Amino acid sequence: PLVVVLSTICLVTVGLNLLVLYAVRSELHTVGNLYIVSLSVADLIVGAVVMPMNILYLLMSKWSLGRPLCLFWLSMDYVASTASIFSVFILCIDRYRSVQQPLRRTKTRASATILGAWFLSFLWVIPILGWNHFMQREDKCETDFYDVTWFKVMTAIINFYLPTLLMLWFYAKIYKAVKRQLNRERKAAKQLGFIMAAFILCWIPYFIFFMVIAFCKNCCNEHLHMFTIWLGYINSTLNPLIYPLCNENFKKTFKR
Repeated sequence: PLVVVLSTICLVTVGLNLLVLYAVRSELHTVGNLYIVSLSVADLIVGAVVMPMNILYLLMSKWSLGRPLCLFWLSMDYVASTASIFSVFILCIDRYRSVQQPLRRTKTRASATILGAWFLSFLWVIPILGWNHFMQREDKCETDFYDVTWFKVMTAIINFYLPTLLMLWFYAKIYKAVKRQLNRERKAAKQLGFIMAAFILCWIPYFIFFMVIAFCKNCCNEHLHMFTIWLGYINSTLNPLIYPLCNENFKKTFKR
């Protein structure tokens, strides 16, 4: 019942993101829409590499995937999540730059910034790779730290709440700059705000959920845990679904 729904979700996500990539390569193709490629590839990663592993983990309780396989799937999960987060962050920082800095280039620095974001995302693999090797179960497919709670909550902090406040600060700065300067820019701000809202609304449930469950006595809510997992994955799917409806140009692009 659920497995077919999640498989349909995966196929829709991969297909729509592949069509987005095909549209990007076919034509756009400028300073505008410069980092939505990063969101598209992040969604490709999360869908393609996590969703099959997630449905395998979910169809029954505790199928073991293999120790290196579980490590690598967890690594892709976390690095793709943080890469998408900071990809939105650097997209917003570049929009702020494009709107304010030329008062006081973009193409050549965009590649450097995206590779830097990818590198800072992929340095997250090292904590997972080494926990007892240098920094002193098999049926389970967590292979992470549960006993230490403050490290987990600190990781949650640095991966969600600091980017959230950076998003809010940048949104306020953009709004104030637009107000003091004065329809196309209004539409761009509206689509960015809708992406931010979908992001926050449909990724906050699991984040706060395991923030509370990082330590509790009523932590036995695994069904709602997996519900929030597939909810967040749906949000990752629908970010490139909220995106196309706002822009008419790329709308006509994928109409082809």
